[PDB]
Amino acid sequence: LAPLPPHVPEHLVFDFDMYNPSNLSAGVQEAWAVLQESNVPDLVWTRCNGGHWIATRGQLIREAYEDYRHFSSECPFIPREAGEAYDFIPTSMDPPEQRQFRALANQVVGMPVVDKLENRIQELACSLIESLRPQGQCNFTEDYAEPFPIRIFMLLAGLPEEDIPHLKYLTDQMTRPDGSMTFAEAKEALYDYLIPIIEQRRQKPGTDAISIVANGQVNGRPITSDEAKRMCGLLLVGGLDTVVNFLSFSMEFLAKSPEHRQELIQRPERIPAACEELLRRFSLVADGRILTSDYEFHGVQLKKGDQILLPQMLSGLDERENACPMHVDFSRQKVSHTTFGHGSHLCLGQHLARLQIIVTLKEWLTRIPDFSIAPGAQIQHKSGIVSGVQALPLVWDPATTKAV
Ligand code: HEM
Ligand SMILES: CC1(C)[C@@H]2CC[C@@]1(C)C(=O)C2
Ligand SMILES: [K+]
Repeated sequence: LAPLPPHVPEHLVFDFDMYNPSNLSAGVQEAWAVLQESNVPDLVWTRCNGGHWIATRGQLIREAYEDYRHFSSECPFIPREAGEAYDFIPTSMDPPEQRQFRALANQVVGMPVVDKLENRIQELACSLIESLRPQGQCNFTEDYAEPFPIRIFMLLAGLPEEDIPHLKYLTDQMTRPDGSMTFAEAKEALYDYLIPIIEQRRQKPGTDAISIVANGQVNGRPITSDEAKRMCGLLLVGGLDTVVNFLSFSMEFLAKSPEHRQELIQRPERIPAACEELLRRFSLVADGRILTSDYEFHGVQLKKGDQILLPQMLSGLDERENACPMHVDFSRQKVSHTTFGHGSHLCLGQHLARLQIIVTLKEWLTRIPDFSIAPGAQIQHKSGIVSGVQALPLVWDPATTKAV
């Protein structure tokens, strides 16, 4: 625990550890939701991970993400060393500078590319699931959650699948470090991988996402090799460690709730709405901002240089935003959340993510309508910048399945 700074009043201290929260065994979202109990202020200080603020309510989280003048993305990760090393584009930039880079990232992960890839995405989901179907069991994280998103990303980026274990290792060190590598070491190893590839593809442009970024333009001028590398690194992290984790939360929930499976089997047209409500309930990202200047925010004195975690996960779990927030209701009238962020940094990969999620729900429930958590299994979550599921053993009776 880091010594309490003199400017932080003792009454605002709640020593929450974002990388190993105390209530983790209850589930990761539940573990974070302790910050939303009635006795906890809207804005707390934790002495964990070097000391930082945490906004605990949707109203404050949204407000801070909108106000880039006071809350800068220049240093968006905790601990400070990670945030300081963090230089991915566009995320480490504030408007006005940030904006031009979004358009280029959209050329590779935006709606047009999602439309291009939809066939291969559907094909891979169907292929993976049909292969598992007659087995009556799987290790979901290894057998589907990882390969389905990752193999599609590797295809899009024109990278060999043999590189997956290395890259997945590095990306996991930036979000849920095991202690072997600092964020800076993992980032530099990712850049080390990308540097020769970016040079190659600037010399001989191709069709893949790295080529497109590396040869792209931003507001009418050429992207630099450095800028390309900083954007490609971010795309790799997004491709390898977002949907991969979310799919497991969703499938764990469905495995534990026959009534929700029944709902989507009976009325498959509800799947997009289900996706949205699952994105709220099993929201999984938490990054933040740095104070650009001394600022009074909701009665609290923040100091220039203070880090503030603004957990995207927390907005939709806020009872003030959503009644009975821990309850999954596919018919929820107003699904309020910031799962894909808020303000000028709104997720660029969300259209890809939604497609991958919706394709998975549709194709899984078609073939394996009934399934459960393996007898006696206790599902363990993990927490970090992006939270996840350590393992998800599923079982089903093959006699309840259908080959398409
Ligand atoms: C369930 C899946 C996903 C979730 C929950 C998610 C969440 C987020 C969040 C919360 C942010 C804002 C971060 C901030 O403001 O500091 C963000 C930004 C971003 N995401 Fe996603 N993401 C997902 C999938 C993806 C995928 C698959 C990609 C593909 C590479 C991607 C690419 C990006 C990029 C490039 C940004 C930066 C936009 C900017 O800074 O202007 N995301 N994402
Ligand atoms: C917080 C994020 C999900 C967003 C895309 C990948 C991620 C880890 C980032 O560094 C920005
Ligand atoms: K930085």
